[PDB]
Amino acid sequence: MATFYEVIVRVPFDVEEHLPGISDSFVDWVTGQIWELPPESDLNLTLVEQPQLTVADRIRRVFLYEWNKFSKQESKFFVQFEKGSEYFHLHTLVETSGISSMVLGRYVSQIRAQLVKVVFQGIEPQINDWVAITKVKKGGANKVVDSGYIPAYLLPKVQPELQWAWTNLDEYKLAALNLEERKRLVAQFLAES
Ligand SMILES: [Cl-]
Ligand SMILES: [Zn+2]
Ligand SMILES: [Zn+2]
Repeated sequence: MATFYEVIVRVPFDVEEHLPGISDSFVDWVTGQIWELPPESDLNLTLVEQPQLTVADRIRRVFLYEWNKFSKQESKFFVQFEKGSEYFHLHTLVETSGISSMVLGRYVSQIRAQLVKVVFQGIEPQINDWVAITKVKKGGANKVVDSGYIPAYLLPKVQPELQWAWTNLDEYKLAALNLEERKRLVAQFLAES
């Protein structure tokens, strides 16, 4: 099956705790963006934190576009935005094609720098390891997972942990924002294992 790298991005949004020194334009931006559920979604919008989602989507797009620069293709991805116990964060799965594991660190470092400039007005987020490549173990190699990781680990999340998801993988397009479809794929995954 298709192989992917996973980068978890903790989403900064608090001007005191995460982004000291940022201008008013940040709060104005995240406060003014209205989100609507697509017709095919069955999510409860009241459980979705829009200001954080606004930052998350921008991070996702900037990350992917920068990744495409390195992969030199429209890389396949599955990105899931979640409200964790400590941080809102993105599980960013991007296919390995065109990106060697030894150079991934430098690439992701460059992507982080781009995020700081574009999304955060040059302000460094005060969150520990806010852009982290998932490793096999501490100090180990960059973890590589296949498509199965999606239905096995990401699709099972429900609201409010699950906040939103995006993908250009046809197999998961419907599942991204549909709990019933996620339920179907999770069931299918268990049956096959
Ligand atoms: Cl967390
Ligand atoms: Zn591809
Ligand atoms: Zn998570």
